[PDB]
Amino acid sequence: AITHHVKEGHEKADPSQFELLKVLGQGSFGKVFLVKKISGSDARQLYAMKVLKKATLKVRDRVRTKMERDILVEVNHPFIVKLHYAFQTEGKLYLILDFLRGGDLFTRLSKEVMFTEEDVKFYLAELALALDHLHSLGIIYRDLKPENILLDEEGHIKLTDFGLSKESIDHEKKAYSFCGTVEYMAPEVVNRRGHTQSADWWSFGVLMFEMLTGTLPFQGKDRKETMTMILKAKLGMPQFLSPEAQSLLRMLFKRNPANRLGAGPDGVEEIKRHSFFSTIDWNKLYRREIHPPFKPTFYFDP
Ligand SMILES: COc1cc(Nc2nc3cccc(-c4cccc5nc[nH]c45)c3o2)cc(OC)c1OC
Repeated sequence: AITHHVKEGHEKADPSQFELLKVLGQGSFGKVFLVKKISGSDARQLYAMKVLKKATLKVRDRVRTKMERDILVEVNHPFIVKLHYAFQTEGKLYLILDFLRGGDLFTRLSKEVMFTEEDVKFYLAELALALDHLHSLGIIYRDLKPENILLDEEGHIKLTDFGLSKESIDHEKKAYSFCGTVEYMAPEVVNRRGHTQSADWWSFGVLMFEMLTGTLPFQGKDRKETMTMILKAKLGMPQFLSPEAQSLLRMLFKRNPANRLGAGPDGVEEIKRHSFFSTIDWNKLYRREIHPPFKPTFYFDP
């Protein structure tokens, strides 16, 4: 067949259509800004804009920004951020995402020092559904940390950054990269022996421990000592933790990923049926019908 030498025409989304309001923080590969849509049907809408600068030379951050875009286009879940636009200019990549009005879980944790078990059970329950959804698509999230868990106006969670995630992990395939925050890494990530979706359940345990106690379970004087402490996995259990919390933590902190809670044939059901989550109605939770624990004039002359 002979090629028809013609070009398709489209009205392209451009960064000039988003008014820059303020910097929200730093994602895995660039800054995140609060922006307001100028034109079109969604004029006046607030969004979070993630920008990757000098994308042409930054090959590794560019390949992963594309994977992040691909992941966000594929996913449709209540607890995973929605992507509204993705576009590029010379040397820059842009992702336009939901603006989460409640800020991140790290800010809340830092202010409270530690959460009550009721609050932890809520956050972890929504997170378990989000992680399982990703796992069902062959994705390893890998970057669990409270900075990556955002809260909406109602107090429900959203996972928002997929730059360090891994796609196409199914059957006998393993990932071998060493990316993410060290303290949350599974031992198989630290020793470079290969990791699968079961690495996320170790990270889920670290996050659970940190939210319940205000401290990290495996941590040394520097990142290299933290790495060896993860490999020894000698856990000091704080005595204010309930028997249900202690059971879940011991079941997640299995160094052998094959023996870890959630790695068995029933997958996420092993976690959902744990006594720690016995009061959770998972159907109501998915429907966003469970009330979150936190939801983000003087003149008088009657
Ligand atoms: C990170 O801090 C905030 C984020 C947000 N909202 C927000 N919606 C987002 C959607 C996607 C990504 C981010 C984001 C923003 C900054 C750092 C991030 N790390 C992971 N995700 C990050 C969003 O941040 C709102 C905040 O206050 C109202 C806020 O406190 C300054």
